[PDB]
Amino acid sequence: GLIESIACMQKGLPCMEHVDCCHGVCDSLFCLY
Repeated sequence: GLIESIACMQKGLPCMEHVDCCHGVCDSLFCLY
């Protein structure tokens, strides 16, 4: 789901877990930052 763990995907990449993005922001599930 969302939260817990720390993966890093670049800005504009598909993220389903809120922390999947290196900046920790998922919105409209793609790495917002």
